[PDB]
Amino acid sequence: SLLNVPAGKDLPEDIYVVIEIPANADPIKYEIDKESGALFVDRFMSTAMFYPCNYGYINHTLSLDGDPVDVLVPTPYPLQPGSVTRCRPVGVLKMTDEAGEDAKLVAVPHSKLSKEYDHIKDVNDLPELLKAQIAHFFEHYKDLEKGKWVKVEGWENAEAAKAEIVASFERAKNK
Amino acid sequence: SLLNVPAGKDLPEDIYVVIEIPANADPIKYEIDKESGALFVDRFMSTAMFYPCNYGYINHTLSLDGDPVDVLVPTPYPLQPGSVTRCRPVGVLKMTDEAGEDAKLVAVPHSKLSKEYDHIKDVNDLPELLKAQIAHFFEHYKDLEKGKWVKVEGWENAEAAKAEIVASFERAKNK
Amino acid sequence: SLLNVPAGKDLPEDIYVVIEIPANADPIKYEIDKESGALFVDRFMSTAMFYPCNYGYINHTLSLDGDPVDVLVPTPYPLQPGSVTRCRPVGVLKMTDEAGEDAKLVAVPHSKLSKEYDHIKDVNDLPELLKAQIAHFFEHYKDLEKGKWVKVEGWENAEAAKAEIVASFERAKNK
Amino acid sequence: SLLNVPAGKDLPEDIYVVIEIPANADPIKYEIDKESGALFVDRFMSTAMFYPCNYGYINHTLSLDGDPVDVLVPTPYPLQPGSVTRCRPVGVLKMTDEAGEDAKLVAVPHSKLSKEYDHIKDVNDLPELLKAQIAHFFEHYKDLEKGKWVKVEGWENAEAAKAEIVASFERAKNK
Amino acid sequence: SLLNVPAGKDLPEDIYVVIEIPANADPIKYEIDKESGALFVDRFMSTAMFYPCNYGYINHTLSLDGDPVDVLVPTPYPLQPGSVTRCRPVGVLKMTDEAGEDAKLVAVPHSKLSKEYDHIKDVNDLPELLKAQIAHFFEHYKDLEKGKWVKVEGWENAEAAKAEIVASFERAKNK
Amino acid sequence: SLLNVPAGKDLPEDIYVVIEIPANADPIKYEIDKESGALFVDRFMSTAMFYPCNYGYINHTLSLDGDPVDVLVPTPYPLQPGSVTRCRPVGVLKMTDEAGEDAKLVAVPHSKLSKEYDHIKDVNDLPELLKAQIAHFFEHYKDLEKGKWVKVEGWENAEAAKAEIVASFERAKNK
Ligand SMILES: [Mg+2]
Ligand SMILES: [Mg+2]
Ligand SMILES: [Mg+2]
Ligand SMILES: [Mg+2]
Ligand SMILES: [Mg+2]
Ligand SMILES: [Mg+2]
Ligand SMILES: [Mg+2]
Ligand SMILES: [Mg+2]
Ligand SMILES: [Mg+2]
Ligand SMILES: [Mg+2]
Ligand SMILES: [Mg+2]
Ligand SMILES: [Mg+2]
Ligand SMILES: [Mg+2]
Repeated sequence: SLLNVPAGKDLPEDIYVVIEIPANADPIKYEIDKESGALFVDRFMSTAMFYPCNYGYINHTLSLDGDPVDVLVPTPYPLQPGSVTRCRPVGVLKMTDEAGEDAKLVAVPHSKLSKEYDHIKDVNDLPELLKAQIAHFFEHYKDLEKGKWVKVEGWENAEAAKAEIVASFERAKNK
Repeated sequence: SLLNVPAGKDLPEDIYVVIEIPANADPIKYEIDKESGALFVDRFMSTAMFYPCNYGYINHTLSLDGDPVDVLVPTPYPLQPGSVTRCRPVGVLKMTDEAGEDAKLVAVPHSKLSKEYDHIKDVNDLPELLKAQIAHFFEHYKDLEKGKWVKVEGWENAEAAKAEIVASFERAKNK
Repeated sequence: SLLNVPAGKDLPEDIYVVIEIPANADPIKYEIDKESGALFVDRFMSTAMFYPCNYGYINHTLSLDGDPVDVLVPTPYPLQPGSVTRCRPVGVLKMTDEAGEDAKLVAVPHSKLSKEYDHIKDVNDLPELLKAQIAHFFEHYKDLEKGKWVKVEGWENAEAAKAEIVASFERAKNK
Repeated sequence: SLLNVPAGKDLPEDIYVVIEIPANADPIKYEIDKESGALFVDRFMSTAMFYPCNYGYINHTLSLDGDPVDVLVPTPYPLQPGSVTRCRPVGVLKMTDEAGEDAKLVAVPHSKLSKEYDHIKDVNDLPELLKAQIAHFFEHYKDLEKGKWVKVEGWENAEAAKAEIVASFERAKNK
Repeated sequence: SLLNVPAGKDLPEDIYVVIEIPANADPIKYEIDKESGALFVDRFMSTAMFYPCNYGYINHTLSLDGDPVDVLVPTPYPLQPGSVTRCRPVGVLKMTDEAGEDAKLVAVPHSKLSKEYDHIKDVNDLPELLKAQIAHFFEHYKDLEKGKWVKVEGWENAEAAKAEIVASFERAKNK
Repeated sequence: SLLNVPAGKDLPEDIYVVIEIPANADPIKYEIDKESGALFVDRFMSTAMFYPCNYGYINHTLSLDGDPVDVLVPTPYPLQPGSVTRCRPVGVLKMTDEAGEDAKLVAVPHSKLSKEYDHIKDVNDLPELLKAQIAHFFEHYKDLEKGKWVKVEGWENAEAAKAEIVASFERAKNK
């Protein structure tokens, strides 16, 4: 099932990301249930906004906010919910919210899946417009939700992203 | 697995519905197989009709017609086949066909998912139009099938829908 | 799980196909992982081409290329990745590629799902345009992938398709 | 503009149909305004039904119901509203409603646009299932509309369809 | 042409809105060009936001900001760019930006198109959620543009929306 | 009408492209009719291929094949048939077919519509995958159409594209 997908073939450089929410989709926040491994609806978003990239997580990790590391994955076409994509991390958006530090990594499709992203090696290589749209989405998508708040802190590089992956894999194995 | 989802967190007021067919989708009737948990195509509908709401069932229940309780769930955007939604029952369409009594519950998204449906408490709070569209769909969607027949008896209120969930949950323990 | 779907209710005339790629979809090649049962992204296709029918495999078979038998299934509307369809084989497109025989079966929805395909009994009953489109898709969709190539050899009849199903079932059963 | 499209290159065998409503679309009835030539919304349908084929009309015709001849056009993929498709008539569904005799012709794409339909020469050549779904749609799509009623009378052949085209072209030119 | 559509059949209670951007669509801002009547791309939006309702204007009007009156129209399914819908005004969101006063009217489909919106007579009958989503969209959709700024002032009632339509219709006569 | 859209605000650097076929759409080839200005269906393509970018033409130009200059325009989301986009030429794919030279320009959205394409100044700035996909599409999409064929000759730079625009404008102006 989805509960037994590996964190990656070779962490933290070569990872698997379990997709929860397709890029450019309707505003429904899905999450994979840790118990059943099924796709649950978490929320129908109240702002008229959509996740800008496919969104999911790395299995067998535990971040500082209490859940698996969250990852955004840009692709040429949107992926299915519940699919597993091989990726390489290039960057991270740091932000805090009610859950604690809730970082969003960015990882692009591995060169075996496509050579389209081979030229993206670090956070400075992502399009400026994509980075701005991602930050603006996390700054505002919860603006109409009652008990919730976000502060976006800013972008860090691929080395920062990989260290969060190592740390969160270490934390799950112990914890 | 989808076979391991709970009936609900606090039945019968707070339930989980496993979605089989999205609202406003192509006329493919899917059903979750009890053996595998996999989504099986049951039928390509011959009428040019679509389910007016998302359609699914409550896991770990056994209605009078031999299957899990069937539920319609209105949402602001259509859900994925195989996803699980937390809901509150608000009424039931009673109908008979060749499985016997084949009532269709209506449940709305739980207030944790959306504020949109908080003001819907009972069957008289559903829009008249949506009730008429649901009854008309179930009256006509198997018109070009066989020896199927449907007789719609009418709407009952939330207290009756809750009785059907408890009876069918307690029923399935036993069998 | 998808892993425990049967090959068929009555091989070789009545089989189950596990769908990986919907008809007329974006050009993403999904595969079901044999260990986890999850949907993995295999490749983002570089050609501007789409599978002309839903594409999947018969579980618990082992074909001459080392993988379950591959099957195309025409339907009136596209199926979800991960779904299972009951089908009847009508024909096979023999082709070789870069490690070996890699035939593609064609199978139509079973008469219990729809009467639409009842008149298609054999490969001569498939529309000619459809067969030309399938063979053109397989001839060209890996054209931009450097180490890959495809030789299409031609269409054979349902008797040939059914022989392959039984032989491939026995190969998996006995290994 | 759309107001100056010809009825056809060679009536009644070779016609143009102006598409108003795409096949397999949401339940919105559009109509081309005779004054402005713009696409107007005529109705949001209240049943959960969808037109089974692309729907439109032949320009410069005037049927017995007071409007241009209505035509259904099956295609491999849905057409855009406001597009013009070259067709050959193969059949007609006769029905009466509040407007009078309101026949719905069926015409398939001309062989210059595709050879897919070249084998459809008359009403008996259309799939049985398509004809049944078309009749059932016109029998029921107005069931929830207040001041409206339909009686479906039945199918007639291509010669009947072409005579309605000749008659309605004659009636417009005079009237 | 779309340039020849009337402002309305009985202004200001009964109007026509020409639709430019569908509800819940990709973030392409279209506008009808006054010269040609053609649909022109005005902008690819940089935010990951979508218009929460269909968006368009009333033809043959001239508001204080130099353009036709702008109108949001909620519908049960999204409309086509360039289509024309008969509506009734129910309120107005007052806001200023760099065109000056750039109010956005809300109008619902006329009762001849749908019974769904009959019970909405004035601005307090719109769902609170939908009003909040509209205000939040207009507050944030140009966040990543330039020297644009928006200040939302608040909702006024149907009597004020009707005054703005008459003033702008009578205005455009003159100029 | 579409017929009176200008070639450009400042040829050849700043042009308007009238879109006929959206990116990533079903395989229907639309063309704008030069007499009526309507969208006509030209062909249902028999290959399982899609245009890899939006496709259209510059109005009031006359290229060496007797038709307005053809243009592909990459956008972040697909455009509506019949829409007009302001663009800047970056390159041209020279090709011959069965009556003559039939070059295809590539032009990107103008910086007033989006900053995304500002860094694409010339043909060497287009992603290599994209150029390979375009050339592969034009090499193969008429493969099943008996009297048609295509020889791709290669990519030339923006200076070559702009020469063709001006020459083709002068040809239409002077004929
Ligand atoms: Mg969207
Ligand atoms: Mg997460
Ligand atoms: Mg987190
Ligand atoms: Mg059921
Ligand atoms: Mg039941
Ligand atoms: Mg496609
Ligand atoms: Mg194989
Ligand atoms: Mg539909
Ligand atoms: Mg008509
Ligand atoms: Mg009529
Ligand atoms: Mg405006
Ligand atoms: Mg304005
Ligand atoms: Mg040309």
